[PDB]
This record gives sequence, structure tokens and C-alpha cells, in this order.
Amino acid sequence: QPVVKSLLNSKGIHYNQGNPYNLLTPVIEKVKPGEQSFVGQHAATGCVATATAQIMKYHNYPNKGLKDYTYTLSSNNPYFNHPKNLFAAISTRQYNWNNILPTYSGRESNVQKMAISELMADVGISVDMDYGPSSGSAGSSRVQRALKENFGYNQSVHQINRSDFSKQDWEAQIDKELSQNQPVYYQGVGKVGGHAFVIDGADGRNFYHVNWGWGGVSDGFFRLDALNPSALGTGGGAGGFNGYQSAVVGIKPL
Ligand SMILES: *[C@@H](C(=O)O)[C@H](O)C(=O)N[C@@H](CC(C)C)C(=O)NCCCCNC(N)=[NH2+]
Repeated sequence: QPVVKSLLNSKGIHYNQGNPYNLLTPVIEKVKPGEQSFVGQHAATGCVATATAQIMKYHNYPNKGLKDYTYTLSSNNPYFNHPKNLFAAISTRQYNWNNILPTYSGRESNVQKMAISELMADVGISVDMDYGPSSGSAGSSRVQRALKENFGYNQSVHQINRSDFSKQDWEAQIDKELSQNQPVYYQGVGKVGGHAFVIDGADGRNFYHVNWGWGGVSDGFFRLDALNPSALGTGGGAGGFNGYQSAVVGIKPL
């Protein structure tokens, strides 16, 4: 396994799912019965959107979006009145990568905050995000399609599933991406829920660097069969994203 220093840390890239990343997600409309109110707050960007946007900022690409996207929320979502249709005019976008900064600490201009919030909202719409105080998407299968069809990435983009490969062949694909300076979108599920994140480095001892999409919290080196950040879990136990894993690889511009 070659040593590859964290590609996202090397470029300063640290996004998360709350403000000022979520300034253009839908505003929550209803209180879910039994829950405290989030009415009038913007929804979370979604882990799937935050992982994808960090990889897109690594490339500063595309300069122009390619194709619009429209979808309708599930009628089971208790945070919105129904029907609720969402639309992003991606085909008209000119993304200014000098305003979509690598990270935000609050002192940035409204233009800079809106620029990352527009990317996040466009990416989450393109993956059919189920918006809420937490926001969820199917992930990989939607991400690979959106990067090519809506954002003009190369036909090399594709999903790979962990169950289709030996451990050696799975890690060899990850290593090859990293050797080509290509961060990898990754997700999995387990006893502290499901999450999407970015693999962007390797230490030579079969651990990989992970950026979890929480602003920096828990980022570090993990085995791909023990993707277990300590920021999650209540009560003192174990858990991580070790089941039903998939990745999107080949992520580079046309
Ligand atoms: C992850 C996060 O914000 O931490 C976020 O919960 C998420 O996207 N979870 C996914 C599963 C992971 C990507 C492994 C999820 O919600 N899966 C279920 C389907 C979600 C809703 N999608 C549609 N189209 N209704």
C-alpha cells in the first residue's frame, strides 16, 4: 500500500452539513409529532452531499453545470407539507471556484457563503435528498449518476460494491485512485447508522485517511473494515460503517 498524504487536508478542504453550508437547503416547515421544533431552520445538507462536494472542490470542477434536476420528497417526510417538489437549474450554473472556498470559519463574505451553499443544495437535489434536521440519500448509486449526468464528470466515474471483490482487490482499487490524486467517495452502515464520507489518503500499513464530513471531527486513519469514529455512539460502546459498503471511484473531470 503506497503512502499518500491526505489529499483533502493538503488543500485545506473541510466542509460539514450545517451553517454556512446549508444556507440554501429547504427551510423546515413542520414540527414532527413527539419532536422539538426545527421549523424555520434550514435542513442539513446530508452526508452524501457534503462528501461529494468536498471531492468536487478538490477538482474545482465543473465550471458550468450540464443538466437540471427535479424530484419530489417522500410523503412520509414529516418536516414538509406535501407534495413538495425540488428543482436545481444546474444547466445554467457557472460555479466560481474562487468563491467556493476550501473551508469556512465564519468571517467569509456572504458571496463566499452562498457559493458553497449553492453547490451543496445542487448536489443534494441531484441525489434526491430526503431533507430534515438530518438529511439522507441512497448515496453511491445516485452520486455516480449525478457526477456524470448533471456535473459533467468523466465516464470513468462508477460505483463499486465491497461484496464484489476480495479485500486485496478492493484496497488495490482504492490505492490506484489515491495514486492518481483522486479522492474516493465511500459509504457504509452499521450500529451507529449509515454515513457517507471521503477516503483521501493511506499510511502504508493498510489504514486509510478519512474525512467524515463533520468539519474535521474524528478525521484520521482507519482500516476499511473498522470505519468507527469515536464522535458517534452513546453509552460507551463500539460501532462503525462496516456493512454494505460501496464507493464511487474514477472521479475526475471529462
Ligand atoms: C448520512 C449523514 O447525514 O450522516 C445520511 O444519514 C445518509 O445519507 N444516510 C443514508 C445511508 C448512507 C449513505 C450509507 C440513507 O439515508 N439511506 C436511506 C435512504 C435515504 C433517503 N433517500 C430517498 N431517495 N428517499
